[PDB]
Amino acid sequence: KVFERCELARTLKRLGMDGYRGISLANWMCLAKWESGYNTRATNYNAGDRSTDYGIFQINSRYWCNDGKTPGAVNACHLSCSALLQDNIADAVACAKRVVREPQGIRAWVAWRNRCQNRDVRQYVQGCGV
Ligand SMILES: *[C@@H]1O[C@H](CO)[C@@H](O[C@@H]2O[C@H](CO)[C@H](O)[C@H](O)[C@H]2O)[C@H](O)[C@H]1NC(C)=O
Repeated sequence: KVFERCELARTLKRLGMDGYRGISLANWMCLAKWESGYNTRATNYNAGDRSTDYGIFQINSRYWCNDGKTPGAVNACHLSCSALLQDNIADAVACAKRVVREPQGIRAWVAWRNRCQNRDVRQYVQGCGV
C-alpha cells in the first residue's frame, strides 16, 4: 500500500512515534519518504551482502527480521520479514522502535542522514493536523 503523506503522519502519531526516543514525527516522515516513497511493499535486495531491506522503513534481514535466506541474520525484532510487507504497519513500527534503541539510533537509515539530517523537515507533516 502507498500511504498518502498526512495519512501516514496520523497513522504514525496513533502508534506513538512522535517524539519516540526523542525523534520527531517530521523526522520519521522524511525517512519513510526517502526509504520507500511510503510504500509498504518496497523491497531492496543487496546482491553484495545477500540481504534485503523490507517495507515502508526498509528494515534489514541481516539484523532485524528473518526471511530465511540471509547469512548471519540475528532477527532482533523477532518477526518474519513478510510482516514488514503488510498494509498494516503496526509491526514495521514496533520493529523501527527496536532499531532506534541501538547506539546509532536513527543513523541506521542512511537515507535519513543523506536527506533529513540538518535540513528543514517540518514540511513532511505540515497540514496533516498532527
Ligand atoms: C542497515 O544496515 C546497517 C549495517 O550496514 C545496520 O547497522 C548496524 O545495525 C546493527 C544492529 O545490531 C548494529 O547496530 C551495528 O552497529 C550497525 O552498524 C542498520 O541497522 C540497518 N538499517 C536498517 C533500517 O535495518
